[PDB]
Amino acid sequence: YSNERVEKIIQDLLDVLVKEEVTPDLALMCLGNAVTNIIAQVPESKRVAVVDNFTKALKQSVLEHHH
Amino acid sequence: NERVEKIIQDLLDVLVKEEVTPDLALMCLGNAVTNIIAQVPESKRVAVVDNFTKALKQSVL
Repeated sequence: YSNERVEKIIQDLLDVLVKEEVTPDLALMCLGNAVTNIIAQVPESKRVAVVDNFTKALKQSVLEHHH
Repeated sequence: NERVEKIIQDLLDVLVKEEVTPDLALMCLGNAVTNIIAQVPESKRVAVVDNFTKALKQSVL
């Protein structure tokens, strides 16, 4: 995927939240539900692995972005 | 609420609109989430990511 497409999609996702003036807690409740909705779109035999990779990468990125 | 439901749907509409792949979808959602967590106090980030991940792992099973 082109960095451009990926970047634009992320920004479109964040715009929805900014537009709604949500707090971080609410923003996360919504994104988490969104993610669960997507993972239910992949085969049941790949869901645990996919969620595990998603979370691992997520945590790693979160630890790395502490100033 | 389900002002949550409305928001959740607005988020998924973006992905549908871009005709995205599940993997591309997850890659974008993840980046979105990291961006949000960077908006909370550092002293709370690990706990937040852990609870967020635990939630997903429980809802997938």
